Amino acid sequence: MNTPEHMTAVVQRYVAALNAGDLDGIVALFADDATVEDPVGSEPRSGTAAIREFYANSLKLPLAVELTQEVRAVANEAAFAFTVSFEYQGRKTVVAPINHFRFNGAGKVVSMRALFGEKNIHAGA
Amino acid sequence: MNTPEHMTAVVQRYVAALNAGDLDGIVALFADDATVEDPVGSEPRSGTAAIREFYANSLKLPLAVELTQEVRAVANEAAFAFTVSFEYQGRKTVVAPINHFRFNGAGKVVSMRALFGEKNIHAGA
Ligand SMILES: C[C@]12CCC(=O)C=C1CC[C@@H]1[C@@H]2CC[C@]2(C)C(=O)CC[C@@H]12
Ligand SMILES: C[C@]12CCC(=O)C=C1CC[C@@H]1[C@@H]2CC[C@]2(C)C(=O)CC[C@@H]12
Repeated sequence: MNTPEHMTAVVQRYVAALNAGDLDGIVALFADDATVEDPVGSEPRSGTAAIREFYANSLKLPLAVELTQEVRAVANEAAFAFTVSFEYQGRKTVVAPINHFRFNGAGKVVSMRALFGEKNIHAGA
Repeated sequence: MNTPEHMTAVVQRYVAALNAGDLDGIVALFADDATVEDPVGSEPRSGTAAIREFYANSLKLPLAVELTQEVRAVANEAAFAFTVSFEYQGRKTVVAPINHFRFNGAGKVVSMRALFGEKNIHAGA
């Protein structure tokens, strides 16, 4: 059932739902036993309630999220480059990760990983 | 020993060595028991001689390779977006993958994976 069209649309749904603070929209993309590792290197969060809590915490500030290149999607995986921008105490920050999703054959995301380091966090003083 | 500076420089060495057709330059970046999976979804090539044969075959046409965004590097992994351009029988093709490297603590690449689908291969008739 899964295709590169479908996985690319899921990435686009995900970006829009982070913009909308549509915490439900995001969680419905995931399989019930999916993991989230964000950032790469940190402890994976596992299962629906943990994935929702991760995103709810991610969304306490309004996020402006945009894809900055075409999605790459093949087999049952997709990767994408994008930015997440926010303002706090009058400092604007732009974070530029590359994320990877793996899908199951039902078209749900079974794992996300978000790869970004300190040189990918762009902010003035 | 490994750092995000080092992994970012390794990505830059890799891109330059594909441009130069410096097949040796590329192979020296890899650990002796490293794997290459390009594209994602295909059979991994394993060990020095298999990795060299993969790249030697990749390099029969001159490649023009360029990073198109900053490298993302954290922990012991890096991912990067870039293009590989070539001409054959007067058709120019631009392929736009996202690649991922994992490193060992010696700073060598233990696995590459290259993620690109048919919608990431840009070519006229
Ligand atoms: C979770 C997240 C959005 C969803 C995504 O898919 C990948 C990222 C990584 C960047 C995170 C961001 C959440 C907001 C974060 C935590 C910040 O305030 C600084 C880093 C940025
Ligand atoms: C192996 C490679 C360069 C090294 C890299 O790191 C990732 C890629 C994927 C795109 C490959 C390219 C090799 C040349 C290829 C096979 C073509 O002629 C069309 C697709 C393109």
